[PDB]
Amino acid sequence: KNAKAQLPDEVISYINDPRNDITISGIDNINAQLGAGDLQTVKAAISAKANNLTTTVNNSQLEIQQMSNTLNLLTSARSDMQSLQYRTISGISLGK
Amino acid sequence: YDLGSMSKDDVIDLFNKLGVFQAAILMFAYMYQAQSDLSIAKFADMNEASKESTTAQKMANLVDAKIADVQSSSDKNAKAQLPDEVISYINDPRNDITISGIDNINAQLGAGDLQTVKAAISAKANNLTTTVNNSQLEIQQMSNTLNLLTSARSDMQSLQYRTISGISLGK
Amino acid sequence: YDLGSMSKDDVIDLFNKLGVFQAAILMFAYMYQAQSDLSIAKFADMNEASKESTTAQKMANLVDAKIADVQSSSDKNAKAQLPDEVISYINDPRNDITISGIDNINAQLGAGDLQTVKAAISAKANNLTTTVNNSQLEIQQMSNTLNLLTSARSDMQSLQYRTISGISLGK
Amino acid sequence: YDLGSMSKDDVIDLFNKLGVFQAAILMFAYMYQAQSDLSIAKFADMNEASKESTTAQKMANLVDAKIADVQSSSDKNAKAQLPDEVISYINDPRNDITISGIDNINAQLGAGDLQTVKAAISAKANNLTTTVNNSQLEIQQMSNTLNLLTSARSDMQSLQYRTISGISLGK
Amino acid sequence: YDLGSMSKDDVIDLFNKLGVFQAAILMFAYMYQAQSDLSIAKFADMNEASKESTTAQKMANLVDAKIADVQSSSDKNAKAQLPDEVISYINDPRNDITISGIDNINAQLGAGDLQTVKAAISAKANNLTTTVNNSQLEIQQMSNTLNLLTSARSDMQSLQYRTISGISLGK
Amino acid sequence: KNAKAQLPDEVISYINDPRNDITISGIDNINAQLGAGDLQTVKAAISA
Repeated sequence: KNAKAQLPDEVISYINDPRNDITISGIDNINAQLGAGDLQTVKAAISAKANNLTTTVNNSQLEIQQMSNTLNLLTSARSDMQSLQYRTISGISLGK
Repeated sequence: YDLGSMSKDDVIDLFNKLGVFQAAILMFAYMYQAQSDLSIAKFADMNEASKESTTAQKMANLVDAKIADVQSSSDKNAKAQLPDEVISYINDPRNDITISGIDNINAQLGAGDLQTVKAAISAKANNLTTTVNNSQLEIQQMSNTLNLLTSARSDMQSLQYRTISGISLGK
Repeated sequence: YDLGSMSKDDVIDLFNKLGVFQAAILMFAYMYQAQSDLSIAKFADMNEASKESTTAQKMANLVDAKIADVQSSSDKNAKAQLPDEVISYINDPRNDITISGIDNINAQLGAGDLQTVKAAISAKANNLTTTVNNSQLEIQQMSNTLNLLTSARSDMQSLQYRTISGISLGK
Repeated sequence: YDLGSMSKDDVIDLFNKLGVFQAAILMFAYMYQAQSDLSIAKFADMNEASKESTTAQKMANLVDAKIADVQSSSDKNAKAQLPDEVISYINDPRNDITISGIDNINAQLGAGDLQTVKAAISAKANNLTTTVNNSQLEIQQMSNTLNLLTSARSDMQSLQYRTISGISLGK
Repeated sequence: YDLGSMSKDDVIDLFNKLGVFQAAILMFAYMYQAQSDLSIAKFADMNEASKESTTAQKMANLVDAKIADVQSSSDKNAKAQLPDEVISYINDPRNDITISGIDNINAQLGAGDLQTVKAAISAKANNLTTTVNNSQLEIQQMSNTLNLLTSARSDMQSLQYRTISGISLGK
Repeated sequence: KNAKAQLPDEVISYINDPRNDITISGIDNINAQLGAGDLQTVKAAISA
């Protein structure tokens, strides 16, 4: 009914960090027994941490528009002084 | 994310980092989790009242095999012993019969001993109109709101899309 | 930049330095900040009404472990003590039961003592249809306008681009 | 380029070499890769719940060939053996039947043995309204944002063109 | 904002500042507040008629403990004193019994003294079919309109959104 | 839960100048505790 599989705590005990938390007792290599209550809730908590993507498009989409529009203006203003510089000097003929 | 351990002002420091819309979905998904945990815990108690019956009427069929052997014999009473390996589950949190010492007495009265152990043990198995009577009002109040807690979360997930999708970079 | 401390005529001295378009975005971003602070503070109160439930039904499971030990014994009442280390959280801003002195009495009545402490403490956990009833009108009025305050700010940020981009130096 | 191994300040040394626009596309293409890896891993679990059905109802057709041979005979029960080479896949992580030792007993009851092995094994195959119920909210939230992550990347790729195309060498 | 103190022409100076739509929601929210204050005040009077019963039948159980002690003794009448610390709440706005001076007389007649103090005090506790009879017509008229006052306010809050959302700045 | 990091006030107390302002109490080397409410709003003001 339960096969006593130990967790790969060499990686999956990275929970002891700035991380999430599970409301289950002492975890360290207990030969995790409940495939429906122990192993099925460590994944169902650790994967809901991985849904942090619609929150970063929501937060930073207004300011990216305001800071990418002006970069198109700061290139195209510099590329116009570099042209007016050419036609200013190129009309000056030495001697002639 | 659990919110059963956090303080109030800590949660506001979690919502401001999240933005306004992801605050709302985390508010409704935590509201949906607690009602869904409440209703499933309610369905567990009703299922015990059914599980207590499918073992109850199971034993009553086993006594009926012994009434098939008492009556079919030539004598007035055939001395059939009870299957006490299962049917002496009465010595438990259970019912009770007002008949003397039961344990493997080669049960003699097909009309007074075997006919009343079944007629008591099967009336224990009628515990079903009492659980529909008790839990039908509260199931209505806790299933109607689940239709509201899904359909409120599915509307913030749409307003989230049309809020951002009107923002065109450059253009 | 905060505008909750400034006077009115000082803000006009801040807008004229900024130009017309950057005035508008600072007007809408401050309008967006105050509505977003208002709604998240509203979601905090609804989340307390859910957080008050996930501790409420947690304790009711703990009393059900003791009803599993009262009834399963051989005697009529098994003298199970309450887990008062948690379940005497009733001495707080909480509910109340009309039963005498509770503290570790080896709770005897599985049908009258343990069956009514849970049946009171779990009806405290039904505080969820009352918060959807109260806060569903105002959430609509404060989420519709956030879709307008984003989409007004994202239009000034575009008109700002096409205003300046038609200006060619030299040429 | 992987960004799951790099440190933060190393990535800024990768962005400054790249320029501003190629920084943005590498930011969105890595954001698109992780959401697409998340959703396909979600669709894998739903497909296992369908793959568990197309083998389940496959075996139930095989028991129906044996009910075609039990009933069609002249005797009251025709002694058809089960195709245990496949249908004894029950000895696995599977379901269970409350009937005695099954292995090639020349299954006799077309109404009580063969009619309940199918009626149990086919009710295992109804696991489809439970997966649409569970995963329809989260599929909406993870498919709406993919339409945003494509259409944000396709706008930086256009602003990149019109930024450089206005630069004429010489002229 | 209160409108129970303002004059009529002052309120029109409050509506014109507000605009047309915010005028309408403040008109319906004040209409919703007064009906909700009316109905809750109506439910308070019905709850007093129930609260007057749960103390009434509580005392009748206390007299039944004394009838358990009068009859169980060997004498013809056991001289049980009333619990006058609670059951002499009759000296109040209450009922009345046509029996002489009551105060701690070691109540002798289990059939004529203790059997009529309960049979009077419990017929006071039957005041429940009279409150459903009186307040069932008016509860229908005041609950139907609350469904209309919510659903009128939730329609102005939507027309408000689609009025402004079609206005695109610049473009 | 909070590691008590002091601010580099040798530079970051340049706020006491013609500058911006934060609506948070007395700042000077308090071993800044809230990574989400103290350190997360001094940057979110100074970068805007």
